[PDB]
Amino acid sequence: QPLSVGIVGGGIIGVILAAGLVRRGIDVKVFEQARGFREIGAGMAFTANAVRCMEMLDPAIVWALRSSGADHQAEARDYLRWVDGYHESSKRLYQLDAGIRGFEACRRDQFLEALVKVLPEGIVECQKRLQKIHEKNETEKVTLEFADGTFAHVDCVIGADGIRSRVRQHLFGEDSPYSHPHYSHKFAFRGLITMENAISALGEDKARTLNMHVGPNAHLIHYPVANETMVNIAAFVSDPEEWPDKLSLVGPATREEAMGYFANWNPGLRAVLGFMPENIDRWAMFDTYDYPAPFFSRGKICLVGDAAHAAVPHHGAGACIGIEDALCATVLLAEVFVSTRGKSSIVRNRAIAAAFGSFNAVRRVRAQWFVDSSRRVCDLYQQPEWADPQKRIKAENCFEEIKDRSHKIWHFDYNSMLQEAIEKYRHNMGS
Amino acid sequence: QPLSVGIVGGGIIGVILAAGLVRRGIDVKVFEQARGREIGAGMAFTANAVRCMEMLDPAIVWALRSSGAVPQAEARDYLRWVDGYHESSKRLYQLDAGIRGFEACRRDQFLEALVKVLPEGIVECQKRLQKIHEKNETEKVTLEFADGTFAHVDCVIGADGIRSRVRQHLFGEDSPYSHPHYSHKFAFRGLITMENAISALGEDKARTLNMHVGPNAHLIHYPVANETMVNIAAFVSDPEEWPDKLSLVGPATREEAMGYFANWNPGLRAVLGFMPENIDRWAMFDTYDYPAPFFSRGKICLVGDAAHAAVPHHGAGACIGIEDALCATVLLAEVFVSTRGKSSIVRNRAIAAAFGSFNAVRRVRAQWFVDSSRRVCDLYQQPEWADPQKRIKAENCFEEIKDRSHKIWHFDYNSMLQEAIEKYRHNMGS
Ligand SMILES: Cc1cc2nc3c(=O)[nH]c(=O)nc-3n(C[C@H](O)[C@H](O)[C@H](O)COP(=O)(O)OP(=O)(O)OC[C@H]3O[C@@H](n4cnc5c(N)ncnc54)[C@H](O)[C@@H]3O)c2cc1C
Ligand SMILES: Cc1cc2nc3c(=O)[nH]c(=O)nc-3n(C[C@H](O)[C@H](O)[C@H](O)COP(=O)(O)OP(=O)(O)OC[C@H]3O[C@@H](n4cnc5c(N)ncnc54)[C@H](O)[C@@H]3O)c2cc1C
Ligand SMILES: [Cl-]
Ligand SMILES: [Cl-]
Repeated sequence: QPLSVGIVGGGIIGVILAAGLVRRGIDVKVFEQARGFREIGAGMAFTANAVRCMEMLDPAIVWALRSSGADHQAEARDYLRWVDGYHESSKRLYQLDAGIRGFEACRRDQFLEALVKVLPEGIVECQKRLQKIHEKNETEKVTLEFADGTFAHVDCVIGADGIRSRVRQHLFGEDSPYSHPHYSHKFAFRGLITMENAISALGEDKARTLNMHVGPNAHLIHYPVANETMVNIAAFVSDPEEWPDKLSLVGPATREEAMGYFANWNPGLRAVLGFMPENIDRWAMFDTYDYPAPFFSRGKICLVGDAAHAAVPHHGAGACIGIEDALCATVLLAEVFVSTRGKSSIVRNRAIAAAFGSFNAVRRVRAQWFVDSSRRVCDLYQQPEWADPQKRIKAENCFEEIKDRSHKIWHFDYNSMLQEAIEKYRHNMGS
Repeated sequence: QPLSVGIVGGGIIGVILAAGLVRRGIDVKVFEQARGREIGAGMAFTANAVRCMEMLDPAIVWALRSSGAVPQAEARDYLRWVDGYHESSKRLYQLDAGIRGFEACRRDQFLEALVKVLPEGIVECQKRLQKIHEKNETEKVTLEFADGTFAHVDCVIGADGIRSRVRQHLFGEDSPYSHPHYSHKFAFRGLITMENAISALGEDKARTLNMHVGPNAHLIHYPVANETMVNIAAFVSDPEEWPDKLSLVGPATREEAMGYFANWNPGLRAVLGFMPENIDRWAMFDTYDYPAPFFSRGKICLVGDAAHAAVPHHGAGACIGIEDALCATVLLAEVFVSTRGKSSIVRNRAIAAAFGSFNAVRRVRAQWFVDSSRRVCDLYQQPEWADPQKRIKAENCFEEIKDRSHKIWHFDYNSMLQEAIEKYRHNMGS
């Protein structure tokens, strides 16, 4: 008596969830609206904790990760570094050791392609944009209606459909503000410079490592790419205005626009912006902070990843939080699968809803904390006090909070989460 | 290039190990002497070993659960002990292992399902290892088979069971350390119908797992085949040596078994009377008298029964082997990622450093377990079970059985892996 899951969204979280479920004998379909891959060329990095979670989902996921990234001596340790970007002192302010392979980086689209190759053929169906969800009785299948006029029927539905999730809209009502992300009043300029130019502006040490330059109402992060031949720039600035509804969240911008937000900053940082191409990109940062989900699941429908808890990217770990979701959901549905073998339709479908209730109970606090924490650390990166020389010691005390919040992300006890999830599932079943 | 592993032996541990390694991108060959296999018996895994299997590859647990029968609230797994020697048949002790504290399967169906999980081209049958040729750490290890063929691999794992040839290579064919030895106990095995089991024992015992204790022997039974049959294993003491090259399995009669239990209570004597006229006798050998001085040397490592074969009185010997497989897999995956773009000298040094960490972190628990398996049997078979005036002493054994059982079932495999990785890095000069 086999259990079928309809995953809406074939991004990194939906495909990782599919891989975990299928390796456990669960019948999975992934419905993706797009015709192929997106985010061509972008990099991302995963904490060691998230990588262990990937291994538990399916060790082949980690093989795919390590196939999708990058001499003797010793093993390198991964550091985060903060630098004063406003004053000419330009002095190193803080650093955090994450350890050997404390982060593992890849090219996003290459990783996603390698993951699709891990799945059995046919799991992912493209050009399948969810339009409407039709729920009947718990003992009946959930029907998914796509924009192309087709339908699919599954025992349960997972929304892995990202920041503008259609599954979320179904749950809360397409007119509810809770169904939609909102603007964080910050946007980012993104572009590259050559490593040669990066060294001119910053020196070899900074040019070849990851650094965040803090200051008043803005901040800049850079790190090397393409085999240390270029350096990727992200400059985040404050925007007092609204982002107009239906104005695209990505648009073209000029080097000189970015330069103007950093005119009072120190020269090395200004030089970095000066070395970017004339034409760069502007990215609005939206999230689920203002109207956080009242629940991640209801009935036989569950949200995971950015659909549940899209965050602004100031911890660099939003996907890591989604991989935790995918592990939790996978372990739960496999327990539904084994524990209801031989039982009636009524019992199996009650078990699905019981497991999804446990998922919500176990994940929602950490996930929504993380969304709050991503805004908070950005505020600390951007303190107005960084410019006020009468307040550079209160400003510099933020770093103990940054450490504690980072460690809370990086040192997650996922085995306790899974234990708590199984016990809450069993409790919800009257045991 | 990738890292290649030659696994000698395609039993449950060798195939589970292969599954873990290949899912991490390591190049594996499994060399099995037999033509192609296992026996129809059932076996059970602790919840802890099942979690270890999942970490190797979740499909291993899928194979397990699809290779075992289908069971309103969820049953907890209990171990139960009964007095076999007095018509009292009193219930002496019980341990609660929780929901799916054990998961059972048929060995032959599990192994076949596992081979289907592996990619094609991994398992090579009729490959009986005859000799290992080691050279410099930086050269491949050469395996020579009885059919005159050869294989060349970066490192060798002996998963070749209780009469391991890899073990004989390490210690020498004339060393007692190269061979298992007799525990001076053997088992009668057979089946009866559940109807007959109910008649002899009552329905509650007939339908549950029970161990009947008594002087110098003991008997375990449990239901099989979806509660239509009951499997019987009756262990007795043998003061004689087992002739060296006499086979360890052989034919026997129900009357022979009945004689060993003639003084035992009637229900249990009836169980034996209900067996078929012809049954099997299994000699119990292990590595207790001459345990391995090391599980690994250079680029050769032992796992499973090749490292630490035990007599079966904890019902968890393969569980210990699965821990081995997990440890070796995690170590070799760390060799693979940490030496990715380094020289052959470094990669081969790392293999040896990994196998050295394996030995350092696994040998104590595994050799403790072989001794424990004999010890609990001594407790099940105390002479004092015969004497009603010594009952307090005899029943006092169950706290030690509980301690030993929990040490097996509650193993901290995550700390073991952290320790293995730390010892590997230390061995590499960091
Ligand atoms: C600049 C930036 C940098 C980041 N860097 C990191 C990092 O280094 N490490 C990290 O952990 N996280 C990082 N994150 C966060 C991370 O990218 C996200 O958390 C992650 O992409 C969420 O994955 P997802 O599958 O939930 O959603 P998505 O990646 O948004 O995928 C959703 C999928 O659903 C499809 N879809 C949408 N609607 C429908 C529909 N109606 N029907 C069918 N399909 C639909 C979409 O086409 C898409 O493919 C970063 C985020 C940003 C913005
Ligand atoms: C009656 C009994 C009941 C048991 N019940 C349980 C239980 O319930 N739960 C549990 O965890 N454990 C149980 N065990 C222990 C368990 O059976 C063993 O630990 C397990 O089989 C060990 O597996 P292995 O792969 O190391 O060795 P084996 O199963 O012995 O496999 C070794 C393989 O290596 C091959 N081989 C041998 N020599 C060579 C050679 N020169 N070249 C190539 N191939 C070779 C062999 O043909 C064989 O296929 C029980 C044991 C017994 C005797
Ligand atoms: Cl992020
Ligand atoms: Cl055993």
